[PDB]
Amino acid sequence: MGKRMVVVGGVAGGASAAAKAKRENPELEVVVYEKSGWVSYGACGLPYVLSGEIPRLERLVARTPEEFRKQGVLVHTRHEVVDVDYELRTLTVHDHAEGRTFQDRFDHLVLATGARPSLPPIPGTEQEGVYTLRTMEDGERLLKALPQARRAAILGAGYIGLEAAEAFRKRGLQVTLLEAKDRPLPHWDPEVGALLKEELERHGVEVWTGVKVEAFRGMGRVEAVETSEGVVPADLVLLATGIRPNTELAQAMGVALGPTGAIATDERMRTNLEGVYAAGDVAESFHRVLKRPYWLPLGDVANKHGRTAGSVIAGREARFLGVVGTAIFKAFDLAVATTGLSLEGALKEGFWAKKVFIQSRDGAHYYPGSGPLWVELVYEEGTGRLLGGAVVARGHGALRIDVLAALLHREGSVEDLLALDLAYAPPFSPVWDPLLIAAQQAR
Amino acid sequence: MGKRMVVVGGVAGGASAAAKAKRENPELEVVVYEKSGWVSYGACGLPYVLSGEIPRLERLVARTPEEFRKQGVLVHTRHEVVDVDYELRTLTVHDHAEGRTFQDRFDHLVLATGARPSLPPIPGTEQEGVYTLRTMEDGERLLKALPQARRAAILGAGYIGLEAAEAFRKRGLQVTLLEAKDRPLPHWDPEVGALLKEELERHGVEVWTGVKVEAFRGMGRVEAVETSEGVVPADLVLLATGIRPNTELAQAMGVALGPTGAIATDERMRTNLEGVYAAGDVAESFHRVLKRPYWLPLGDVANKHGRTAGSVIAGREARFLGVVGTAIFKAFDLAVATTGLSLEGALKEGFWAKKVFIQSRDGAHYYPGSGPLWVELVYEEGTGRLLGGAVVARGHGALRIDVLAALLHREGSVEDLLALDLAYAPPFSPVWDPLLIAAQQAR
Ligand SMILES: Cc1cc2nc3c(=O)[nH]c(=O)nc-3n(C[C@H](O)[C@H](O)[C@H](O)COP(=O)(O)OP(=O)(O)OC[C@H]3O[C@@H](n4cnc5c(N)ncnc54)[C@H](O)[C@@H]3O)c2cc1C
Ligand SMILES: Cc1cc2nc3c(=O)[nH]c(=O)nc-3n(C[C@H](O)[C@H](O)[C@H](O)COP(=O)(O)OP(=O)(O)OC[C@H]3O[C@@H](n4cnc5c(N)ncnc54)[C@H](O)[C@@H]3O)c2cc1C
Ligand SMILES: *SCCNC(=O)CCNC(=O)[C@H](O)C(C)(C)COP(=O)(O)OP(=O)(O)OC[C@H]1O[C@@H](n2cnc3c(N)ncnc32)[C@H](O)[C@@H]1OP(=O)(O)O
Ligand SMILES: *SCCNC(=O)CCNC(=O)[C@H](O)C(C)(C)COP(=O)(O)OP(=O)(O)OC[C@H]1O[C@@H](n2cnc3c(N)ncnc32)[C@H](O)[C@@H]1OP(=O)(O)O
Repeated sequence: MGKRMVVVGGVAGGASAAAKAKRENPELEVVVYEKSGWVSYGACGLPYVLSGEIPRLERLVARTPEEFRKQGVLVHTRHEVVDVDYELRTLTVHDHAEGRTFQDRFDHLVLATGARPSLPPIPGTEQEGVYTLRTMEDGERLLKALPQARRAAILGAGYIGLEAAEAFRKRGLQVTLLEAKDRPLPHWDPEVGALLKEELERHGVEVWTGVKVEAFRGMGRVEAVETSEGVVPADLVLLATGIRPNTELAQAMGVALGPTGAIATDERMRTNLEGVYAAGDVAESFHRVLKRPYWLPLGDVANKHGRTAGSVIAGREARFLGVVGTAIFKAFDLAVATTGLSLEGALKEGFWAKKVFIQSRDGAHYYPGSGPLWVELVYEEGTGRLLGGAVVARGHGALRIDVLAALLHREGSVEDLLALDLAYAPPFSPVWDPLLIAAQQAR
Repeated sequence: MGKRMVVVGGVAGGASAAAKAKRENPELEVVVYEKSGWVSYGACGLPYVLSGEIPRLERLVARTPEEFRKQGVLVHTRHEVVDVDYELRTLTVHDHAEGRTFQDRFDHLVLATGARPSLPPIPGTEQEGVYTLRTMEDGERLLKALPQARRAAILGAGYIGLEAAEAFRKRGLQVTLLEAKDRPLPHWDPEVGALLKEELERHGVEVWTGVKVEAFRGMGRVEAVETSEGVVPADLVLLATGIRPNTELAQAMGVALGPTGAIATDERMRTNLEGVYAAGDVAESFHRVLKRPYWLPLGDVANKHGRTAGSVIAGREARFLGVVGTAIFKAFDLAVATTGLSLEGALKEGFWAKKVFIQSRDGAHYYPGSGPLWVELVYEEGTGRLLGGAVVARGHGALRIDVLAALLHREGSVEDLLALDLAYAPPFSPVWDPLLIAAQQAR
């Protein structure tokens, strides 16, 4: 056939769905409704623009609504879809431009509305120099504030947030990091968080841990931050405390949520309603180690969701087959890579789990420049089964993490990892790869 | 028990064996006889000493005979084992110190004699500024010649050789590369050799291809190199044309050679004689893609041999389970990694094989500094089974090659690679990893 595919949201999942569907089947009418007035941009890059490394914000968009148009795809920014007359029985789609509101129908509907910041309840959040880092507009806001220092407080020592810390220091601010749990990167085992505390500290960041924030001081302006542990003075504050999925519209039309709260999906990205798909951060994914659904709001997973929905609609054969949880981020001079489950998580799930954590190099002892390289393996006591892993390096790669993600994907034991014929040469690895050394193999 | 382990050769295979056995069972009498007067050093490092980047040649050794002694291991350099009275029936081991010759016995024998340069029959090789890069003493000889320029010819455009060209340019010389076959790195598909020709050229290296060397001109000094394509003036010439294993003493004792010419072995590194193992460059290894014995003289495989033999002897349970051929080297601003089979070799072996070759980046389009990244996949037509692949980057690393090595290890298809959840973030990968892009996925 040659019918009508409506994409709600156009950031990553949504743009992927649109771009792939129209390529795979040029008969479709493909329309994207984005509320934000930008479309198809790398949120991941926002801290590099903040920091000054990337000169202009527009650098971050992959495709313009104009290039889209050239390619058969009609994108509307600043259009919010306010209601769907689903099943029910499509029309559906009332939505809003500049001035007006109006109707549309669809044959295939891709929900790709993303995630919004998850705001803690703290009096004084509403003030003038409290910010959030999610969108292009967020970037504009911030980018205005920044030059004109002086003192920043960042709530949340998650990856973005560690990422913001570096950006603000690169922009000359003094920065203190506040975290309610005891370590930075609290969702991973503590050795890694340690490494990070030391690197933040080396670069002038103050890291307050185990800290209850009580309010943001000011008369609508923000100058403080009052905490259980004292008062942090700050004319800019960044809330970096989580995101939650944008599910509200999809519940209105009776799309089912999964246990995570994100929209449920099958290997075809299809929801519970016929003709409705979801993609990207509003959607659950099957975690392959946990053997259940999971929310993993990463941008590469959004692209793989989007592209699967896209292909499926264009009548190609395409399945999405799940995640293992691999992430990497850059914080100052560390590259921090995780995958699978941390020992704590492994334990919480009931495994009889053990961890090893080793410190190697990134190149021969004798090689000029060779840096430290840590690897963590989390495994199942008896079986040897791999459950998760971390590698940290200065390295632009390592990224060695990818090998673990590979193994986690099938069952994959410590034994299997030992048997792997990895690449040796003095500039890149010691003669035993740090993954091999960590395998069984020292403690 | 508490018997006597004798290791002939003490470079990498040999050293690993000795060190692992003594640790694993301290009751062993462990003695190493090395002919070369150095022991336990990184030949792979030699070009970085050549180039000046690593200041002194001793920086390459990992353990001194002294530190070994402290750890229960007796090493003798400048000791050649000249005969073995095998089975036969051990005394065996007549060998030679400084002055003397003498007898020893063994209960376990590890043959780790390595490999020697494989010289093409060329009149005038015997002269004064012709050199080879294999040993610590080779390193001395060249380090003497180097400062004092002026014109270098390298025969052979293998990894050492490309490695040498870089070293020599960093040391001021003009360098011309002479290769008999049509490409640099003739052993791999040609895309890769091409990228290297361009890099070599961009750094001042002249690269003569399809070139028959006829002889080394001079009166016992060398100043030329006469070739089917003209005359290359050269006061220093590096022969970098292959190695062959040192199987001579082992044949004398009736140890069996494999079809490769290297010593045959089992998963326990045991030879055909009871009590006799081999480790390192003298030893074959089972290739897991080709499902037969293979020669893969790399230093990481030597450590893996060595440590297996070692363990086995101290009566730990240990097995070596083959290789897949993964290698990586650095030539100027390229890191070049291959694994499995090139398409050529794939086809020689009779697979219905195809290849894909793609060029991506190492980091988001918008990220500062992101470089190119290429990836080659070699696969079976129908099944989708991976057969080999290459990745080249500037990257320290990528090294992504390890993922393929991983997959090659189990059967592993292009499909499987596709399903992998790798790590995305702007500094390190585009949002589709270049492995993923390559997979089915563009041509
Ligand atoms: C600072 C930062 C750094 C990051 N770094 C990384 C990294 O290093 N690696 C990585 O893999 N990921 C990273 N991410 C994650 C990235 O933002 C997402 O995971 C990815 O872009 C997936 O997006 P998506 O299309 O599902 O939706 P989102 O990017 O959440 O966007 C959906 C858009 O659709 C719109 N929409 C919502 N409701 C409606 C409606 N009712 N009608 C019409 N339109 C609507 C929204 O306004 C929104 O802008 C980072 C994110 C941030 C914020
Ligand atoms: C310039 C250069 C660069 C390299 N780069 C890399 C790289 O980037 N990555 C990688 O994986 N590999 C690399 N290698 C490979 C490395 O040399 C070997 O593959 C590795 O060290 C394995 O060694 P082995 O112990 O089996 O024996 P070898 O290293 O060949 O040494 C065994 C030693 O035992 C001695 N011996 C021999 N016969 C007798 C006898 N009859 N009695 C007593 N003693 C004896 C020899 O004199 C010799 O020095 C490189 C090599 C060179 C030369
Ligand atoms: S914060 C996380 C990041 N978020 C974002 O990426 C937001 C922006 N991205 C997007 O909006 C989508 O990713 C877009 C760009 C809309 C989707 O783009 P397309 O789906 O059109 O994808 P591409 O233009 O990247 O190309 C897709 C096809 O092109 C082949 N290909 C890509 N790159 C290469 C290289 N380097 N060499 C050879 N071929 C390449 C891909 O294989 C793909 O092929 P198919 O034809 O789809 O199989
Ligand atoms: S050109 C190719 C390279 N050639 C060479 O390597 C030549 C020189 N090398 C050698 O001679 C051998 O590799 C030597 C150094 C003699 C062998 O040394 P050992 O066998 O004693 O090995 P190590 O001292 O490296 O230690 C082995 C045990 O130590 C554990 N371990 C290593 N590194 C770490 C780090 N960074 N963090 C924690 N643990 C570490 C190894 O796992 C290994 O453990 P065991 O299981 O006890 O052997």
